[PDB]
Amino acid sequence: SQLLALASLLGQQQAEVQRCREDLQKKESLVMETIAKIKALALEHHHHHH
Amino acid sequence: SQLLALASLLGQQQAEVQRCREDLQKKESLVMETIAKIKALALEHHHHHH
Amino acid sequence: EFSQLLALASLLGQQQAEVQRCREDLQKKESLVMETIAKIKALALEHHH
Amino acid sequence: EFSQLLALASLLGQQQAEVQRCREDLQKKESLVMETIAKIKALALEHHH
Repeated sequence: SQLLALASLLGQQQAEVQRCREDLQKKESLVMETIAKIKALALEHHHHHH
Repeated sequence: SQLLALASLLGQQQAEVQRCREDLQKKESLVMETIAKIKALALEHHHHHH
Repeated sequence: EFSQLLALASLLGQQQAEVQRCREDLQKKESLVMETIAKIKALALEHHH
Repeated sequence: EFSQLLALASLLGQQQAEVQRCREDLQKKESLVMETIAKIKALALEHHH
């Protein structure tokens, strides 16, 4: 039936969405670690002088 | 110093980003569960007849 | 009878619309972060070169 | 000397640009999912009403 083809395609397309989402969340975590590094560095330059 | 104010603002703004991201990921998981329910239902209607 | 599937498809549209709304909120909040980052970078460039 | 901070700020721009590129990819792949969902819903509406 056409339902079988669409359900198979939906499962494959949803699997591609999850693969893309997991790759995106990893790159988002990399951005967060970089931002936290900039914040800690700015706090170092502040408390070092003052 | 101005570095202290910007670092404090950055930490607060980054905290708001993480709160929004965690809320978004929960709503994304709800979409995934609904899609998986539609796929399983379409497979039921297929194998029930055929 | 596909009433349960149609009810889930109707709910999916509401859920997806909320996801896109939250994604717009995340973009605006991330832009504010990058605005503060640019202020920190401009301060760093002044006292370094 | 803010060389380490400036180097991290330069890396952040590359990382953020990749995040936005991946978000565009996710939107296109999600739209394909919703296209198949609409085909399933149209099939369901035909055999239900």
